[PDB]
Amino acid sequence: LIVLNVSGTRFQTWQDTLERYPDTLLGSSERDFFYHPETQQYFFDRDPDIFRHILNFYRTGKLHYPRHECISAYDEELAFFGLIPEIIGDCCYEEYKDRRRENAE
Amino acid sequence: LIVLNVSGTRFQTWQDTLERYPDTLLGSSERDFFYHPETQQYFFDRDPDIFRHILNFYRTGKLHYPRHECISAYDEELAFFGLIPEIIGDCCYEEYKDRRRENAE
Amino acid sequence: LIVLNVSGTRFQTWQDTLERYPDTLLGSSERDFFYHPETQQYFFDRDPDIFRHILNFYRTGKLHYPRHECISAYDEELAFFGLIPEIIGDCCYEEYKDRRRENAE
Amino acid sequence: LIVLNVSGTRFQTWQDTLERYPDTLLGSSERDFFYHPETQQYFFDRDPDIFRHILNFYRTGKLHYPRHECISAYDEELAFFGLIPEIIGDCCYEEYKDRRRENAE
Ligand SMILES: [Zn+2]
Ligand SMILES: [Zn+2]
Ligand SMILES: [Zn+2]
Ligand SMILES: [Zn+2]
Repeated sequence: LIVLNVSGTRFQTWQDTLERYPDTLLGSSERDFFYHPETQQYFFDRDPDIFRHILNFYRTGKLHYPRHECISAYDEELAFFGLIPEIIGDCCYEEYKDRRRENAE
Repeated sequence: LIVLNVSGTRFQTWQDTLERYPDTLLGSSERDFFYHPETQQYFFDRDPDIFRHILNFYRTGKLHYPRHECISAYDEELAFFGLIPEIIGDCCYEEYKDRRRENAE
Repeated sequence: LIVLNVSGTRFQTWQDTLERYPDTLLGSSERDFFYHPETQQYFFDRDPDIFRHILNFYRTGKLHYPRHECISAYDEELAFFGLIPEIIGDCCYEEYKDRRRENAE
Repeated sequence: LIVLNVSGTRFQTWQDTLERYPDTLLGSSERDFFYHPETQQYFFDRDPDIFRHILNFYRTGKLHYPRHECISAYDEELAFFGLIPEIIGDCCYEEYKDRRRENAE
């Protein structure tokens, strides 16, 4: 089990799970830069709520978008972790698309 | 106390509570497959936020649906844990029904 | 510091804080029934998300209502912990009032 | 790593991060008053959900506003931690502005 500590919030996943998408922060060597030997875990000073959506992506290969979250904050987390371009699931695509436009008016 | 670790988020309930609904993942032997002897807890690489609704069901025998959550992601968690068919409480039935239709258009 | 473990989610407050409102579950002797000597903490198999609003009440003497939460589930937690009648802050009163009516139609 | 325990919820950040904005509770000596030597961490009996937005501010110098949260409860947390005046990001400014007005009608 890999421990991904995001601003105090403990997340845990498998190395194999993350390796599913090389070519992202967590699935590549970029992750090494955030490791803390002393604690045997990776630390990220990022938003712990939005991170749930980042991690979930590794299992489904799909992204869900939380309506209640700010679209800018959401996109920033995707950009940071390398989920680019964003592959939003059909279930969430329209709302994400609509919010992006509204935010850009 | 049974520890249900969902992607790093610790949940705890009673064995008796889960046994209330046999014929679901958590209330049956299916759960054994997710146990980790080394840590004395069960691990699930599933969504930790939506899991609250799964667990709550065992106490009430009823399900609540979070409006802010994606209906597809919600249903996927129900399908995974065996809460099938979903028994949504009257308080949440209509919104769940409406969202399911909208998502299927 | 008093540890209030709600379905795996750790909450911590002061005994003095809870004693502010006698005549509620947490501020009275009713709480003793949920104590676990072995762990030096109280356990509640209740909703860990809604509990934030219960605890917050002790500091302000006022209650906030989360729009995204199901009003029935919300009221059930208030009923369980003895926050009766509910003293919803003016900031949240109307929405709570509106949702209660809608849920009762 | 600095541990900021908010009502039982563990948050962690860097001293350098907090020092970015002197002239706030967390970035100044005001923080000392909340330290607990016995546990080597700071304790705050405040809302653990809204705190995510407080902490995030230190990294971006910008604030996001959660639509689902009560605007009064939100502003109270900003006032308490000294994020005054609030510097809401453009992405969230309008909604925050609108909600403030609605709450003041
Ligand atoms: Zn979705
Ligand atoms: Zn409901
Ligand atoms: Zn309020
Ligand atoms: Zn924003």
